[PDB]
Amino acid sequence: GTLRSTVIADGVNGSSEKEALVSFENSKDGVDVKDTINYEGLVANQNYTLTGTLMHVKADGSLEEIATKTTNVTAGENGNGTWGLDFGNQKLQVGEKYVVFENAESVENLIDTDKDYNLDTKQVVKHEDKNDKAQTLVVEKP
Ligand SMILES: [Ca+2]
Ligand SMILES: [Ca+2]
Repeated sequence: GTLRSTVIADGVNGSSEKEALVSFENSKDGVDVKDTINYEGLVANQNYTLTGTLMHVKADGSLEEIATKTTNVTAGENGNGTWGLDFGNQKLQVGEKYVVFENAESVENLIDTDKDYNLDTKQVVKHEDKNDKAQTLVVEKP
């Protein structure tokens, strides 16, 4: 299973090649932060707990949690599709970089890990890549 993500910051999307650039003007009333999560290789019609974390990237490369959103979601027809997380309006600061991390954990056991054809382990998929520009926003200087 995989998760991929796109941050949408004041209506500006991240991409693999370019962080979402949020103008200082846009940031003055806070930054509306949403995230769309493309999942593949999950189990069709099964419930997952989806956790998104908006991380502030500090000068030393360490991360601190700004916002967290947890939803209860269901995998599609064929175990693939898109979920969303709306973090709402966030008070993000000029010159700073923020990145969205995502985790999905099946509510039930979905994996047999000991060849007895009984399910014993949850499926866990994560995307925790602070270098993924598609998940990254930067607040620009005035
Ligand atoms: Ca704004
Ligand atoms: Ca088993």
